[PDB]
Amino acid sequence: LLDEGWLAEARRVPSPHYDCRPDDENPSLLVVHNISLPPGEFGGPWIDALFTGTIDPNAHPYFAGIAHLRVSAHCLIRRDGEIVQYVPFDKRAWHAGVSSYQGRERCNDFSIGIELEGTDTLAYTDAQYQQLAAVTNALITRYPAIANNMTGHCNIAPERKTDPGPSFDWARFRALVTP
Repeated sequence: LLDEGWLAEARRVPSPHYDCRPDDENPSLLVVHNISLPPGEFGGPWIDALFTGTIDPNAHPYFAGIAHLRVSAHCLIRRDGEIVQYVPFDKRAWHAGVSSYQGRERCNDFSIGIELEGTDTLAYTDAQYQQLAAVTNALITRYPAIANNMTGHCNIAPERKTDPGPSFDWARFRALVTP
């Protein structure tokens, strides 16, 4: 629960993949993503590896093509609910790419990116909903603007991204937020 940009309860995997939010800006937007490495598979160390710039391109055919990436998110929430944090919330994680929200581009600058392990068409787990909510509630306490600004990657990069997809139950998530 927020200690110097770090979720107190999260497993910390500090990533070299971050820089500054221009103008010391407080984030105001929560972007929900999904991810699975390799695609459709859960449980590997590969998301940690990708988001820290250490992935083995030879470990899977799919990895060769993404080894060139320099990306990250603030948090990943695994299928069992485990929260792993890579980037302090005050800092700029590299998760949104080319994007626009309410006419403002470069969404990394002012957003917090949280990844749900999963896919567009498979239900996310009960733990995942409870934990995303706990994190979101923590964030809103620090950054009340986030209550008003919660979106999918597919919403700020339409026709580039589809996550977190139809499988993400906004109703369920909202019911758990700001209680």
